[PDB]
Amino acid sequence: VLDGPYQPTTFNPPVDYWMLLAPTAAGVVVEGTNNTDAWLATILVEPNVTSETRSYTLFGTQEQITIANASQTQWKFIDVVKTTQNGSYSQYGPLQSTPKLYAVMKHNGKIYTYNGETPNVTTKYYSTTNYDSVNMTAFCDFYIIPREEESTCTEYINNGL
Ligand SMILES: CO[C@]1(C(=O)O)C[C@H](O)[C@@H](NC(C)=O)[C@H]([C@H](O)[C@H](O)CO)O1
Repeated sequence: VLDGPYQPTTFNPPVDYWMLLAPTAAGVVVEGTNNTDAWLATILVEPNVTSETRSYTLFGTQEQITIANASQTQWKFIDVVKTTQNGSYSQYGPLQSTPKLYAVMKHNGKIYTYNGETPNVTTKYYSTTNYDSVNMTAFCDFYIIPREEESTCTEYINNGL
């Protein structure tokens, strides 16, 4: 089950495996693209942030994104997604988190990520052309968990390692 931790790297994860990410600092957690119609990055925002514009390096280039975190005590993982190379990023499906863990999976034509509020998370997805060949760059330590053991992954997301 808990295969890792692996150090930050760019690689092509197998389909139907959760990549469980364990960031320590606010910032970009993971990014992945098919180079055609999906660029996804996950940003971790600290507790308690009134609307402000921040700079992030996404896919090698500096981007300005206006972020907020309404929670006083919980972190906020936000997916930013653009659907063409020169498109703008929009924000989707936050996870409010105490344990500071996130996960992403390639499955059935889509990229799945966790969502909602710990300790009662759900999942959400994004349709992604050529989903199986999406390369991911992790910016923090990560673990690999098969989809068959999703219930273990969900437990870690909800309650921590
Ligand atoms: C086209 O419908 C879908 C999709 O991709 O299958 C449905 C899906 O529930 C939705 N996911 C979320 C978290 O909103 C997703 C995004 O809106 C879109 O991919 C972002 O560009 O759109």
